[PDB]
Amino acid sequence: SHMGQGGSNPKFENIAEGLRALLARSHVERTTDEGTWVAGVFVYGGSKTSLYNLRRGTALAIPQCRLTPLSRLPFGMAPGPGPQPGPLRESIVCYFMVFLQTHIFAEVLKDAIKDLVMTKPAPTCNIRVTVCSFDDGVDLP
Amino acid sequence: SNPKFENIAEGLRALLARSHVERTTDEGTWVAGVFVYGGSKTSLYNLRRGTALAIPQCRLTPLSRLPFGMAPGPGPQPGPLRESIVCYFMVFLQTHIFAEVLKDAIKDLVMTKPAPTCNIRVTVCSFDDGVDLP
Ligand SMILES: O=C(O)c1cncc(C#Cc2ccccc2)c1
Repeated sequence: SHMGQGGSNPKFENIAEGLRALLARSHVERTTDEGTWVAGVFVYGGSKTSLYNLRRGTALAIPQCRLTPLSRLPFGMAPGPGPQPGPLRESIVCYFMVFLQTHIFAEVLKDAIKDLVMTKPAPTCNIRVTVCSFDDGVDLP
Repeated sequence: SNPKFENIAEGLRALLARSHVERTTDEGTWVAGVFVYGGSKTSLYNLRRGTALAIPQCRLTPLSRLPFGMAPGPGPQPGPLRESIVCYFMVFLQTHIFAEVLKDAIKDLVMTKPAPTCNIRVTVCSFDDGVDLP
């Protein structure tokens, strides 16, 4: 497999390769004739840098998906202090979302991310992922 | 101090007052939500501020940007990271039944306003395993 100068590849390139290997095990539909964005994977935690690398690598591995930027999560129970109402207060935990056209491919991608990050050192192995569904889809522009 | 955000919150509260469904659970997990997008960046921001005031039981992301969808024609598709000018935010909720109520309330609220507010779109979403908000 390809190796960059000095015998190393960037982390996001190695994520893309690892995702490609895992996804190759599952020959599931990634697209529909309707082309609606009805499924997704919600990815969070770890660290901003680890999510940055995972986001870039997911994009490289999967042309059939669409990704949000990195952003931040609000708190759960008992938000931290701030001048704004509690629902708005931002934690330091980051997230991004992947939009997908099929529910099964969201499940396969969720499992692939979980399997991949378990092989990486902290904080990357602390990344969390859940499938999500959009009842009416998201009409991406 | 912020009459604009408080007016939006009052309009939302009036719509939400017609329902009495549970907004919280003993489990306290964030298993549903509403995904709100379009309009304009500023109108979405204003709606987000009003929602925070009307619904203490929810949690909100900041605004962010949507990627593109499919391009018509045979030409190139956008790369997965390409960002559009269309923004979104997410509302996290502890019950799906209240997510459905909030989605209906937002739809009813924004359709009373001029563009671009009335162009805001909303869908219920669900998280299979929940989101462990910190
Ligand atoms: O002006 C904005 O940017 C904006 C954004 N989102 C929602 C609203 C509203 C309302 C509203 C509707 C009925 C009664 C009271 C308030 C306004």
